[PDB]
Amino acid sequence: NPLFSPYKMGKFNLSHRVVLAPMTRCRALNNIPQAALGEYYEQRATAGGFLITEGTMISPTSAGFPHVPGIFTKEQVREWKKIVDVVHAKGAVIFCQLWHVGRASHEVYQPAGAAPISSTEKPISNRWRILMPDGTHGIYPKPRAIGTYEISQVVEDYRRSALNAIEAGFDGIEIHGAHGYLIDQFLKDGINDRTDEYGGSLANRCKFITQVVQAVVSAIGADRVGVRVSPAIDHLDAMDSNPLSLGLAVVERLNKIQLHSGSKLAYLHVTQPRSGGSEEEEARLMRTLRNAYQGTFICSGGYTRELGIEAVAQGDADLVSYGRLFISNPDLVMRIKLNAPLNKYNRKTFYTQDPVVGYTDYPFLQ
Ligand SMILES: NC(=O)C1=CN([C@@H]2O[C@H](COP(=O)(O)OP(=O)(O)OC[C@H]3O[C@@H](n4cnc5c(N)ncnc54)[C@H](OP(=O)(O)O)[C@@H]3O)[C@@H](O)[C@H]2O)CCC1
Ligand SMILES: Cc1cc2nc3c(=O)[nH]c(=O)nc-3n(C[C@H](O)[C@H](O)[C@H](O)COP(=O)(O)O)c2cc1C
Repeated sequence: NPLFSPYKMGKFNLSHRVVLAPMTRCRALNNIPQAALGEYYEQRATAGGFLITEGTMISPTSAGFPHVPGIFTKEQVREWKKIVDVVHAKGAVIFCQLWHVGRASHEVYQPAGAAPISSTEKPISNRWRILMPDGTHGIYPKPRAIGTYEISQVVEDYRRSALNAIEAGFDGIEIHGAHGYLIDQFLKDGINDRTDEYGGSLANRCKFITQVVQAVVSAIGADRVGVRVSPAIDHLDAMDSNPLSLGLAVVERLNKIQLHSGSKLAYLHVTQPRSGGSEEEEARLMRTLRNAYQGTFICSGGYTRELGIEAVAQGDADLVSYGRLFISNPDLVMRIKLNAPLNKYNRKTFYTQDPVVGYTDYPFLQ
């Protein structure tokens, strides 16, 4: 089983290649990590396994989901530390995902009901609705297009949050630049139409992610920094006219940062759209991005035991991250090793607030 051969990612020697994909679950009430998160991440931690936490706020204006944890207050750091200590006690590596939703928010998630921020003033289309704290679905409001001073301050929020994550004991951080959130709202030409230096050309639309990655690398080092993108995913109207060229342009900048900083990033994390008879074309795009990047490649999206085994066997990726199957299988790593049948997941309790129901009450193997 190639999924259980050792792999060295950064300065961390991993015992296997099954990775916990970052997953918002909305159990961190009042944006403070709760003890339920400690139990939840401990259930899934293994000796030498790599975990990525749910998306974590970098500022009071970065949230777009109810009760998502933060890492911008000292109170959040101290609560985050107890969860990291329990995960490390099992011998696992854990990264905190820094997540700014940009325009994918609502006045109920913003201080003083202010408009969310983005690269443009174009709102998300009415085909998509935002989950509200009461379980209903609302309309995405018109975002506010930030200037370059505010851009450098958001970059400052990323750098400040990365240090807070290291202060809490995290092994590193992942930059969430996918799924149509803030960083993706600058990358994709379907959204970014600015006439300044952050929009227009392909290189200009890559400036924001470059400066964010440059800031966290300068603060904590490239070996503790991962980057997640999804150029081929149109989630929340995140459509680019050339997903391959966008991904390649992003990869070339990650390489350039590695050459300049003299160290390699932790990894490149890419999620594919899946979704038919287009499996060969979607696999070619992911392999093209992998072959272009000098470093570790993590593939994500609709992966199974057999699909993940083949991903490492043919060299399409070095690590494979699992999302929904890890929700319903806390011992998913052990189940993949023994080829034991997996349990189904309940979508209704993905985003609920109960600290046990649909969160930590999925049984292990008997
Ligand atoms: N912070 C983030 O980065 C976020 C990432 N997210 C991604 O944005 C999208 C929004 O997801 P969602 O929670 O609003 O529901 P979604 O995954 O899009 O699909 C809803 C329904 O379509 C079903 N569906 C049938 N095909 C499929 C198929 N290829 N794939 C994802 N579902 C499928 C799917 O079946 P499953 O429950 O997954 O078995 C479900 O019934 C997803 O791609 C998700 O990966 C979740 C929200 C947080
Ligand atoms: C409920 C839910 C929450 C998610 N939250 C995040 C998130 O916070 N950050 C992120 O980068 N991806 C998030 N994702 C996407 C997954 O990390 C990953 O891209 C995808 O689920 C992998 O596909 P799979 O579930 O079929 O393995 C989420 C997915 C789901 C279903």
